[PDB]
Amino acid sequence: VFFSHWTSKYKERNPTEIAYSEDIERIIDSLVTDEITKEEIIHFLFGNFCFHIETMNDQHIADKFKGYQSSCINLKIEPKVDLADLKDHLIQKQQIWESLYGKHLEKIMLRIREKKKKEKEIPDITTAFNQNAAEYEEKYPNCFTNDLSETKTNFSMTWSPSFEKINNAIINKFRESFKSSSRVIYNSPYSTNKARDITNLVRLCLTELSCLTRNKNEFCMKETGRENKTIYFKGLAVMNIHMKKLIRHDNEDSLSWCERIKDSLFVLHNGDIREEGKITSVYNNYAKNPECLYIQDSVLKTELETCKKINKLCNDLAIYHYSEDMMQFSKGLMVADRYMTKESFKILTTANTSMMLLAFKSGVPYIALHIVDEDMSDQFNICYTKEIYSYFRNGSNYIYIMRPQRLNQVRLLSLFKTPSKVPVCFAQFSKKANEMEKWLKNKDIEKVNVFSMTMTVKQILINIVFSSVMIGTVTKLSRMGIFDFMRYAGFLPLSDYSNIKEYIRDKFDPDITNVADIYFVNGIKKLLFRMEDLDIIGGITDLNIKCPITGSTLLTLEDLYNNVYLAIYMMPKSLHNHVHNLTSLLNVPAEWELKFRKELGFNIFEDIYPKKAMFDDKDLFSINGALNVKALSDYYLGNIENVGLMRSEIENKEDFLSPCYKISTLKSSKKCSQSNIISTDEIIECLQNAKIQDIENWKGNNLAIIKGLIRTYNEEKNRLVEFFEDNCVNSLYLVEKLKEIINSGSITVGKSVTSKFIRNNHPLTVETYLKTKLYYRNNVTVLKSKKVSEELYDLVKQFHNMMEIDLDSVMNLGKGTEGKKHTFLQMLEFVMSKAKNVTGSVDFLVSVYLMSMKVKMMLYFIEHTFKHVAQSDPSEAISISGDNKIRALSTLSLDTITSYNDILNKNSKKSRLAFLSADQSKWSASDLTYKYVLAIILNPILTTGEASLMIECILMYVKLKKVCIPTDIFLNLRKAQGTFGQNETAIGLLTKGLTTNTYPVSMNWLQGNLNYLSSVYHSCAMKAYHKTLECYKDCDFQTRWIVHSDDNATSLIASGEVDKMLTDFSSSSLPEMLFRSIEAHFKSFCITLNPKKSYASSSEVEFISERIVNGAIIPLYCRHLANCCTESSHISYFDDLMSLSIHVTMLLRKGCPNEVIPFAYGAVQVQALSIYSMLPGEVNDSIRIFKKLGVSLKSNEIPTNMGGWLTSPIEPLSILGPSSNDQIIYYNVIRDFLNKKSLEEVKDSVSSSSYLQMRFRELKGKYEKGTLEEKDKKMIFLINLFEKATMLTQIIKLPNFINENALNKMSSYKDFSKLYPNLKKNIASSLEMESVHDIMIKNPETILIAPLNDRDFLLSQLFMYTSPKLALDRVLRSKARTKMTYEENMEKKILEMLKFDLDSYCSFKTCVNLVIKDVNFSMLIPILDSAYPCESRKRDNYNFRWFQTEKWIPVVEGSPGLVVMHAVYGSNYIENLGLKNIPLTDDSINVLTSTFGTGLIMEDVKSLVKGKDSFETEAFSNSNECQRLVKACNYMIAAQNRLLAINTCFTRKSFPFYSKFNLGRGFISNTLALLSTIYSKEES
Ligand SMILES: NC(=O)c1ncn([C@@H]2O[C@H](CO)[C@@H](O)[C@H]2O)n1
Ligand SMILES: NC(=O)c1ncn([C@@H]2O[C@H](CO)[C@@H](O)[C@H]2O)n1
Repeated sequence: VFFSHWTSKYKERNPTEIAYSEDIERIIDSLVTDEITKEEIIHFLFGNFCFHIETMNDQHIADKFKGYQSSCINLKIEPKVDLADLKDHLIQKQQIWESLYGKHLEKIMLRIREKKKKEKEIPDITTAFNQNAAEYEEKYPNCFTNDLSETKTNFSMTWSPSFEKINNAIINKFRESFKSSSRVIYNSPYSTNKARDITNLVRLCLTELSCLTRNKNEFCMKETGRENKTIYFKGLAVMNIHMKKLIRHDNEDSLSWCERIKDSLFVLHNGDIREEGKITSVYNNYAKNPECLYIQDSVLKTELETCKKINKLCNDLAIYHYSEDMMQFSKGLMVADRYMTKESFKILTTANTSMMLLAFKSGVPYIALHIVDEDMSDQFNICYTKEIYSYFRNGSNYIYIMRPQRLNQVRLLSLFKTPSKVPVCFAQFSKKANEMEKWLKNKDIEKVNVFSMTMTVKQILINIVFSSVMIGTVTKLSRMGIFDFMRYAGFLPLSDYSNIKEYIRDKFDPDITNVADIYFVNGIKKLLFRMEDLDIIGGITDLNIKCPITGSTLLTLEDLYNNVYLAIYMMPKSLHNHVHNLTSLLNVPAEWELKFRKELGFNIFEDIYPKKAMFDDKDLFSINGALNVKALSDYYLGNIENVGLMRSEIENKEDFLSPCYKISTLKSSKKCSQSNIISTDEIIECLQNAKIQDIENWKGNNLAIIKGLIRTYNEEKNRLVEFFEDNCVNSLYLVEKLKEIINSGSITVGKSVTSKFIRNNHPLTVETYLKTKLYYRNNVTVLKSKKVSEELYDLVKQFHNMMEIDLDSVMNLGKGTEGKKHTFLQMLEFVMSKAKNVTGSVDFLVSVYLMSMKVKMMLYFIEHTFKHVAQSDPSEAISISGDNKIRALSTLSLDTITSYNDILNKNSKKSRLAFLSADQSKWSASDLTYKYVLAIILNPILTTGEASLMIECILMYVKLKKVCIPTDIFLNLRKAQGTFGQNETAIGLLTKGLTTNTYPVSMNWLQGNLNYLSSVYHSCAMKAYHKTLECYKDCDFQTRWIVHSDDNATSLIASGEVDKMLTDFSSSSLPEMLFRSIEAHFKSFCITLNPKKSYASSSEVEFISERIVNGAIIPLYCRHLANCCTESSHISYFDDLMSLSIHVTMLLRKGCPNEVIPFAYGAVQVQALSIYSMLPGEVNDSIRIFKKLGVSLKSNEIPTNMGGWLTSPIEPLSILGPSSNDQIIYYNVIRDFLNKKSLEEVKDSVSSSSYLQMRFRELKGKYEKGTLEEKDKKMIFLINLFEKATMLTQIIKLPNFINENALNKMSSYKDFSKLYPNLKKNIASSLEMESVHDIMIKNPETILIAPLNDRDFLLSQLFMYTSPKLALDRVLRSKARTKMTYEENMEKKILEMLKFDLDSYCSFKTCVNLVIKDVNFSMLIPILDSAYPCESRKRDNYNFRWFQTEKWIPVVEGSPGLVVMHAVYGSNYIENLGLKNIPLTDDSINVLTSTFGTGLIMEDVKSLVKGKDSFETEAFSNSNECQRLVKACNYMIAAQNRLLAINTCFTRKSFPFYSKFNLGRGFISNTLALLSTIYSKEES
């Protein structure tokens, strides 16, 4: 049945003694035990398919039986002759193999009892902390100094004073203040050459060196006095352009000092007088009157007043101005990172009235200068007691100079993210603080101020301000370590943790190097003290305290997790260096591979070797062997049901037996990282044909090769000598030629310039430098990065024997559908036959992970043949239908487990329940890979030959894998070992003294390569754990498991003799024994549990995120909240706004509070405007340009691609998405122009014909009479916008770097430059161009259709070429000429769109149709129009109970089928706006090639000269609007031919080829019920 097709030609091959390697023999020979012998394991493993015999075709059965008989012939075991002997032997095997699980149960019990009596029993957490300090003092002697005057800087490297006086005037004020007599007073850190030197340096730089100026602020010194030069050089010597000092965790003077620091911070912050700015404008637009963001404003008022009060407190406490100053000064420092030298400096001054900094040439060293009045000076001294060198008195003011500080680039970027980080932290902390919220509810907006707060509310505001300041501008690594510790140390309120005290004793790093992190340390210590002191309302009985913000009297448990994980997730990632980060990413496989090699006893030099017969139930790297086979056999028998139907479904859906370019994974523009090296023959021929008479005439690659060999000879002569010896016979001739070239003297040599040699030179120089430097009788390769769409083209050319491209060779074969094609598996076996030949094993090379095309195809085969095996398991959740399925399957697991326990607890003896939420420690490095070949062999889906191919792929992948080091990292490591170390770590042990580029890694299969097979093996291990647990005699067990890669969510319900079973398992609780038994079983199955980020509980489940307790979920919206303010795509403004509006929509879907949404809007808009299109008050705005030109559009009607602001209403944003604002403004303008009231009215008017023509004619008459109106001008502007333009596009697209200078790197362009000569590389051009279009117009399928077969792919790639760290770059690109400017480009563009123009009926009516015809819009808008505000079981509660009722629950009773009021939503992809742009582009390129053909055959094309029929029909199509006429024709024509490529050409030329060949037209969409996955906890 189902026509089982042989999808290979390896039918004669067998898994044993036919493949290249013999490792299967020793794999079988390593599985012999004392009771299972050689013939039994051979019989079971090579004939276990007999259980899958009632759903197999006869050809499949005969092929597998022949494979069994053959494999037993090579494996010297006499096989059985008929199937009956096979079945009898298999029932004997199933009995004796069944007698193993009691032995495994006794083994895991003995392992638990062995692991019990070894670890520790520590009394409490205070003793654990004291012990951890004791071992840290034992490792490093005499730390934890008691003198606080030698710690590090406290207030980061930025110190902002509020200012009272109202850009060169500030610098002149400082210059006139600095001219008084010297009365300086030096300061002690916690109660002096450096202060004197920095005072003299600042005094000189202010008085005498300021007025050779550049860019109005940057100036240097050359013609100065010798005394001034001495002062400047002493200042630069102070600049400098284990010795750690720590403090103990239980200090008290540090607490008192930190309290004084907090009060002085608050009284310093409450002094500002400014009231206008850039950040203030956008945040006040979004939060001062946020009622424009709602539709039903009157039903909630206290939330809006609370948001207004929070914004008023932000305005009062100078939060916006502090964030603005931080952003502008970080931008100025990033600009100051420039080619300016060490003798120049810059004066940074923002709109702050009297704050200055001096920036000099690891980071940027700088000094800050401040003016402080006599009112608040001692509080300034208390604040900055660590960071004040000098101060003096002038008039009624004090002048303060701070210490030099250094900033890195990513640190300046994190300072640049301050206006997005800080105000949302303040808003959510003030929202979550209970007594602050009740005080804000008590007071009215006219009366809130600091002076009328009580002591407690004042203190909690001080703590909130301090926490927000120290969280939003985090720079140093101590806070990173503290927040990582608090991330990993929140597991104490639960039953069993195994990291409550051992984690603190072992892995906690007490790296407290300064003050005011002790506040966070004592906060988390007090929380853990309360937790150890001993739906669910939390804090009403425990009376818990928040860690950062203290925040007493917590209402629910939902706030603690949200605030703590907000502090966790709002931290920057790469505060470590880029080179060090790549070293860390490349170095961990070296450690975890050499550990494996040294433990198993392999040495460095020898081969990988498959089996040392030590893979029998050991601890480090082993499996049980004879148990995994039985577990996989039972898993396959219980999972796979219909082999033939499943195989046919694989071949149909996953597209086996299809051409390779039809695979979407192997077609899209990714990178394959092939190896390409400049040829040694090319190098020696360049050296041979280099002419000494042409020393000045050398240009290009010859000059690059000459400079490379000159540098190689200058650095290392002997290696070049032996390279010439082994690569040329005339080595003396080459040496004397090189000597004559270096004695000519017309070339330039260089010294060791580190990374600059690769930075400012041609790549060929450094490639020939590396190749001539590292010749060690091998071929060192550096991987390039080619596209996969250009390797597939070369592979097809190689497969079809077209090594060199000919124009007639492609055209000979491939006429229509019946031409020559190929399939993916014949391609794959041709690839394997090519790769099995000796080629130096360059095919298997991984560079940081970029795997080759060959390996990509092989893991595509493995992963997509195991994907459908993974799809049939209901307890397995990697094959999900989106992110909804994970949460849905998790909550079905939890509620069915709770239901089964509630059933079981009635009338039973005893019953216990325990959950486990585990993450595995190292899923890739510590794992074994030879356990996977076993899972390949008993696969019943495959036949003989495909399983052998799979085994060949896995064995070659394991045995031949290597990892190559990048060039700059390799050179830096080499020079570091050469000049400092003369030795290296394990990365320099795998590589022979760093004399090799590649180091081998085999048993660590790389992350993400094998995702489905590993999860399948994890689920098999879980089922084997259940089968082991079932063998206990006195108790009844039930286990349920959820499996994702590197994850596990288990639960177990036990009944029976509970006290006896816990005494046997040697633990006091069911979570404790569950943790120990899962650890023992996973250790038996070569899976290493992580003992710190894993816990066993009785009520809480955490799969990947959003932990759920007792059937009720904690929402966890802080991930989206930190994502919106931290992470952005950084490609353009429109795309970043759309991509973060997706995150705003998701945050609205996850149930956030009301007060955070306007601040989130402000955060995304501040980020987008601050990077790309400058926030208002300066150049490159859009509202300023629209106001200057007098454009008819308003401030809130500008589209986002034109620079407009996101002003979508919240419910359409949540339901539709980021395109809803463009759709809404378009629909509003249509309704305003057509003088209609409703969507139904305008649809009924448009649907009747002879209407829009009449409107266009009367609008033309109005334009002729000059009686245009405001709505008419808006209509003309948007009509032109759609004509010259998700619905819309970027319009102004700034071109990237011109890669036409690198198009010679691409093989399709190289083939296009050969069969067509250099006339068309960049009268012969006319006739060649004419030949190109008549061979293009004879084949419309090539340029209209994605490739049906061959002669539709490679010549399409030829013919498509016819006719025409990163944050600093695009913060400077806008302020540059790329030529003209962006602002004048927008000026010229809008001046072009402002005119009426003619022949715009096509764009007008297509805009009208595309806006009106959308089904989701046409159903959503009347529901939003006619929704009653409250009551009738809709609005009852107020605690975030309108972000859940009026959003989406009426939306789902709307689009329909449901009844919920409160649920967390995971939405479908119902809205699609791309059902017309694809045929628009297809018919656009159709008219493009038609117009170019007719313009080539003659000029002035208005009507043709009656050529052929296709030319006549394309003339008729281009006479009118071609797209509009073909849409109007297909409105009633309904041909829909069968696409045989012969009858379509028979029927009619133009219209069938360019209407139906897109497989459809604009048809009606489909609407779903939004897929409410799971409830929230209901409130009423
Ligand atoms: N004139 C130069 O070549 C120059 N100027 C500055 N540096 C760098 O300054 C550091 C030494 O002070 C090294 O990193 C150099 O590369 N080099
Ligand atoms: N980026 C991450 O979130 C990450 N990185 C590593 N790990 C896990 O944490 C362990 C080390 O603590 C590793 O073995 C991984 O399982 N998690």
